[PDB]
Amino acid sequence: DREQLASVYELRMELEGGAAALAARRRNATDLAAMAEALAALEANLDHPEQGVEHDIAFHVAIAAATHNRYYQDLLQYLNLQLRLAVSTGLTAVVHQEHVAVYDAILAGDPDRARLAATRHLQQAASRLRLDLLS
Amino acid sequence: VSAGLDDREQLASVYELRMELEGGAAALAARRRNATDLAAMAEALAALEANLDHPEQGVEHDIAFHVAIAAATHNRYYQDLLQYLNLQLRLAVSTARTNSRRQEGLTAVVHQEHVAVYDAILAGDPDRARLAATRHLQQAASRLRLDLLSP
Ligand SMILES: [Zn+2]
Ligand SMILES: [Zn+2]
Repeated sequence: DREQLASVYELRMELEGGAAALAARRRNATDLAAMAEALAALEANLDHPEQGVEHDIAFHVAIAAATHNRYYQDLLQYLNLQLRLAVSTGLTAVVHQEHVAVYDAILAGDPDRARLAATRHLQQAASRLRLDLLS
Repeated sequence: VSAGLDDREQLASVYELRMELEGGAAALAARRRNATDLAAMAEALAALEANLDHPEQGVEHDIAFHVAIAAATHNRYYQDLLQYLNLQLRLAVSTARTNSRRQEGLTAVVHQEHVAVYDAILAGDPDRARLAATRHLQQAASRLRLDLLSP
């Protein structure tokens, strides 16, 4: 059950790393606005965790839309939808640091740094979930 | 052309997603492969090796090799998505294409790519396995584009 969930989390981690790499090379000015407006809303709502969830979804969705691959986006959306349904319940600040490193790498046009920023965000998040469920 | 630009763009997108999934599967397989996984990859590879002059018989073996790697991830979700994606239909057989591919020696080039993934997975080396699996998918998409532009 935690390992049925963990199996989806592993697959999402691989795909999200790839999405950031494609987004690093194919991002539009339109793609940059959606990631930036989601990031600014995420920065505004640091003291309201419940409002921030919509923005984190919007930020990852903007990276997925920046791939310009419909098949890739549909699979990422389906895995993301499955994970939200399965896990129904400095956190504001450390997650913003991880969220910002992906955005800078994508802004730079650097695919390798983007993949590692996106991968590190998923790994640190996974470590936070494992430990929360134990206590 | 056998396929027009929008069919070529959709196909390249499908290979692009397949490329990323194969790279993740090779890395997972490199770390977690057990004695039963090594036997299944070796057996499919031996069969592909034995059928270099018969491209027709090869398809079944190619699916078995990619499927054994997906099993070696030991992630049921990844394995099942890959089993489904590797049943994908391939480009139609043509007398002209079959004659040019033999002169090509396409099967030997492809065997070296299938072989580079097995060697990396056998060596318990994840970055090497991911690099070989991604290269296999990139070359296949590139070969497929040239075939769609040439009939
Ligand atoms: Zn996030
Ligand atoms: Zn193959």
